Amino acid sequence: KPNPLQDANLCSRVFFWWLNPLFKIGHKRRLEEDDMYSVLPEDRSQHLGEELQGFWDKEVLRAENDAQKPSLTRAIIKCYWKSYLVLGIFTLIEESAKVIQPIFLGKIINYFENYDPMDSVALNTAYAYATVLTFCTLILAILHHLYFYHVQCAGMRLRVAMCHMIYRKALRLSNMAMGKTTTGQIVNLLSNDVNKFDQVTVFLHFLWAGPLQAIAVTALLWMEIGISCLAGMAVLIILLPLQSCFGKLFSSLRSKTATFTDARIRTMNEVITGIRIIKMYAWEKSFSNLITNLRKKEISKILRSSCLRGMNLASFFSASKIIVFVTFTTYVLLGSVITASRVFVAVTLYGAVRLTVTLFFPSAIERVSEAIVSIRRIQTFLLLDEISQRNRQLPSDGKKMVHVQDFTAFWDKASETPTLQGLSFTVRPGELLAVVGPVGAGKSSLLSAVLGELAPSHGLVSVHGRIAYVSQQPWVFSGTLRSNILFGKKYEKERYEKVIKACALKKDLQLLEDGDLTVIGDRGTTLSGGQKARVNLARAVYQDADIYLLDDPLSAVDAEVSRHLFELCICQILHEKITILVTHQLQYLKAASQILILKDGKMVQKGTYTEFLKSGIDFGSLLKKGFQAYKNYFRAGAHWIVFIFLILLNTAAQVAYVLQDWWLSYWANKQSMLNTEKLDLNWYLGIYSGLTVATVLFGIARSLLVFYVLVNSSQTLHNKMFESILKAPVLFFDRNPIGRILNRFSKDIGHLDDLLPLTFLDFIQTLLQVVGVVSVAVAVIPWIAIPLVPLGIIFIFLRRYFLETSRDVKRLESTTRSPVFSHLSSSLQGLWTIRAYKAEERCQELFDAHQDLHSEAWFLFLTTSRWFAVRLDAICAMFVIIVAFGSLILAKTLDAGQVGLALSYALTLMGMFQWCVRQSAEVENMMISVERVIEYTDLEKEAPWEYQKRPPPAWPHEGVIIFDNVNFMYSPGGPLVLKHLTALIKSQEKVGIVGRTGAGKSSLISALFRLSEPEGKIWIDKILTTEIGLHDLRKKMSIIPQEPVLFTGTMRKNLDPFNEHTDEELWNALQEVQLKETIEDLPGKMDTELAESGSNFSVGQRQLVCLARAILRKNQILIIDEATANVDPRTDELIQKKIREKFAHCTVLTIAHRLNTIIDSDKIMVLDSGRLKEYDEPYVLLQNKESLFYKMVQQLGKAEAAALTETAKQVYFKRNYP
Ligand SMILES: CC(=O)Oc1ccccc1C(=O)O
Repeated sequence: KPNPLQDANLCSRVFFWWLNPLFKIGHKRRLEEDDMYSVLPEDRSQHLGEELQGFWDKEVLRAENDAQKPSLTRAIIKCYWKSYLVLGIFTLIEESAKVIQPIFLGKIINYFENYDPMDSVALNTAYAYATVLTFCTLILAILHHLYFYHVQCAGMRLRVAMCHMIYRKALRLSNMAMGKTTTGQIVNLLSNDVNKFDQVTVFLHFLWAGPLQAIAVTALLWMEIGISCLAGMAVLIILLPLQSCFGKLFSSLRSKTATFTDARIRTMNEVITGIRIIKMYAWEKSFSNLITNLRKKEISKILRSSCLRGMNLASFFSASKIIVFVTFTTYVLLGSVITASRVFVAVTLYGAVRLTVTLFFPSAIERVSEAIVSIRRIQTFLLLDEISQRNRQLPSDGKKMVHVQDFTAFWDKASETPTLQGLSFTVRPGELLAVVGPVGAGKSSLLSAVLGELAPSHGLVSVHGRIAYVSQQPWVFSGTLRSNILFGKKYEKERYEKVIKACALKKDLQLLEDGDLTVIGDRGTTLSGGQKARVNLARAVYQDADIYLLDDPLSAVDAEVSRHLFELCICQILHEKITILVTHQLQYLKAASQILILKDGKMVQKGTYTEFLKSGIDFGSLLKKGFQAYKNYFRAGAHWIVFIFLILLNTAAQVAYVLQDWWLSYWANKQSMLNTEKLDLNWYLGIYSGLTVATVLFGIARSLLVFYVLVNSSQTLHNKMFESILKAPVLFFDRNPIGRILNRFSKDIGHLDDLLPLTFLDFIQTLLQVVGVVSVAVAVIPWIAIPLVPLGIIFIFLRRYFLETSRDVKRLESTTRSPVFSHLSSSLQGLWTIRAYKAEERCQELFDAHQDLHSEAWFLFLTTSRWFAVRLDAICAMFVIIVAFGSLILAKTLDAGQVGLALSYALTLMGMFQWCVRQSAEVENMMISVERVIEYTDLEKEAPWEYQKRPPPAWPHEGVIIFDNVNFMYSPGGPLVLKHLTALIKSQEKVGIVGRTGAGKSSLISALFRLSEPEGKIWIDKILTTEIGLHDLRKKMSIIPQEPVLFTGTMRKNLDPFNEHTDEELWNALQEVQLKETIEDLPGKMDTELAESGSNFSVGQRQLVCLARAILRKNQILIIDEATANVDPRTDELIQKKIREKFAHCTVLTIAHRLNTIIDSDKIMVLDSGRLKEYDEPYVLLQNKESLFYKMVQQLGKAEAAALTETAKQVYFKRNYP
């Protein structure tokens, strides 16, 4: 894919003309991967990583020569000082523009001060300064973007080289170094830790330019305004520790918030995961209270953090006002007059140095601090202990064989028990060696030593021949599946086919929809254990090496294909190869001509299968061991009258912001139109400070009120969201995954709470300063409006033209990054499989590809943004040229102050308009969080919780149930699960239920609880389910789910989350379940805060807690849905005892797979495809032995079946005829 940057001239490189052909492709349609350009030859992953590795190897060699800790920063700085110093050269010619440009504004406004129509030479020099002003604005606005691309490109090159190294080392890490760390500690080295090199370079030249820019700003400020500058510079300095104090206090508040926020999100994951449970038990009032209090405590901290961010972002807005008010509060109280040229040179210089000192210098320090942290962490990673490179193959004498002698080594040196103990064996060509030994003998470290992956501690190994390693764990990575099959080797179609069809993969390749060349899903998500096992086996067959170390490869396959390959392929093709094979399976011990047996690193015996059998020693014994969004968003927070007040406060903040500068302008005008006469200093500076304090107060009020209204929008949208998802029918959770909904509560509501209010107030603030600039120009030179409406339209269309591609680039920048981390993650898993093959050469190349492709995406991300920024800055430069020249062609009308105000604002337009547009896009893609949230507030609610027509307070009293033609179905328009269901349940009746789960067992329960309103008619004690409030039905019903769910918090919550009862009944219930000792032996007997879902509890204990809950409820109807499905037999029968003793007076519905559960049945509901076909007493149903009940009973065995039938008859006669 040719890269127009490769062969584009300087003009079409500074203007990114070379990138237009891409926009004309994105405007029409969506950009896919194949449409991205290719990365320059000097940006490939290899070239960069190899240069940096050469420098870093040189530096570690030099340091070890000096015997001092080797520095990685030195390797970097040596590798990237040539490029990143010429970058600094343009940094100088750019910040010197930023600093000199004001000194040209000064000489424009100075011609305006002494304007004389006749002196056309002064006019021409004013045009000269305007032209050089445009020159500065253009080397700042047009040429800044090639420079900024190149700075971000230095950062990209550093990141890519560092990723290449990190990957190479990760490949060469030794188990001693690897097992210490975790694959995550590495993948985060690439994900979040090397991504610190994309940004360090961005401002890494403000380390010496922020200081140097500030010194030159201060020096010019001296030469203009005497000491007066020091006051503004003092406030500007304070913004450094002041912004740092904001940062520290807001980080404290953010972490204190995060505690509450993650408590809320954990409670949310629990309520969503077990939402079915909560609805059934009718507790969502409790969890509603719990999360209402959690969110009130979190919103207190969010509102405090937002108030502080409001006072911060109002201090960035008012910053220049306080900085130029302390500056001319000092400059006028010292006998010096105010002049528009000096004022607006000073305001422009303060804008420059304020951006520099509070946003570019603090950013530079922060990011180089994180970059040094990252460099040191990668340093430690790259100094970790490596494997000893394959003991250099002595040019073989044709001897394909391996001998290990008395090898003893450790997982870790500290262990007194070595992995192996003086083990010696030699394998020569053609020998079929089956390795046998109990688990834990050191299989991993065993073959690691055989591979040479385990450094010697005792013994010695001679290795001559190629090796293919299959680990017990199969391994398959992210990439072309043919990359796995060839494992990076050259393609042989015929032998490829033989390898593929040898494992009978025709079946598996039919299991693949995309055939045998499928691009494997991310990190192998498309394969199971057996599938990856077969992939590994095929890879092994492919290489045809001289050695075959297999660690129980057949554990994932059945005997059929394993025997096929073993006798036809392994014992015929691979037996000629030196096979060292582990095997748990007896079926292939038959085929081991040579067997070698070990026990816990001890040499049991070596010999043939025949000898091992003849010795009398058993194998088993040795082995066995859009615009509705914005409207509905601003409405959810405040009453539209408060939005009118918000608009008025925004406008007044901005009007006072612009009017302090207009007051300096009027001040210059009324000092010029004078003289001896002094200005009314008290009056003029009083109004000046009035406007300044009005601007600061309105900035703070605007920020605080915008944050308050939008955080209140988040709080009200969250309340509606949660009150709608508690009342959202179970269907809305079946159609959606637990993770999708909870994402809307963590990520989306974090945007609405934390970032979207801030991003949106920053957008409004920068937009209103943009409009202040535009309107000052349009109000001093009204004719400017005529150029605007082209620019506006152009801008608008440009912004339409751009955002089409730069949303398909920002999507390619992100959809191609994940492979970079995925290849690392996968290679880390099968690093032993890799290094068994000399393959650090090729897998390095696949990672080089992945990194190159993501660097193509990042190259387009870097360059489309610079294209758009070049054109936005050309818009702003046209603005500056028409306010700079358009003013001088109008100098008869305008006086000094007017031009000062207008142009000083135009110069600020530069960059501030770009931030306006960035923030507009940020809002417009963060308002998808708002749209994706308001999607939930408006959501179909299930029946009301409380109707006005209520049953008697203690209803039901008899526990009678009436089913009449009740049909149920997961969702309207879907398949039915209950079919013409009709049945009576008398008071205190015991009715078992048999059927398939979801074929009518659970659906009938859901209909009973009205999870989804069913067809037909359900009465209880002459009262219908559907016409009564959902709680008034569910609360008075008690149920035990298939899986009993515990909720984090106190045992009292799990027992009585309303605290409507006393501790006496709680302990009665806990004694009934005989967990009384289990809890009283805990520090918090009634306040025992359990682990996550009681993760320190057994399934039986959680089931017993649910039993205690049901006992406490004392409802007249009990429901059990396969509660006896995942319980131990002993506590199972104990629970049966408790249920049959306590709930005797209540009607009981039992849904069980164990038939002991139903011997007490008064009736049994047999469901065939959801139809209640047999409805009688159990033994009566057994009398018709053609009954399905009889079939299922016999399916457990005729002995137990006959015993159960006799017991059923006995209980039948015992009840009916005592
Ligand atoms: C006013 C302005 O936009 O200054 C900036 C320039 C570049 C990036 C960010 C900012 C900012 O406002 O924080």
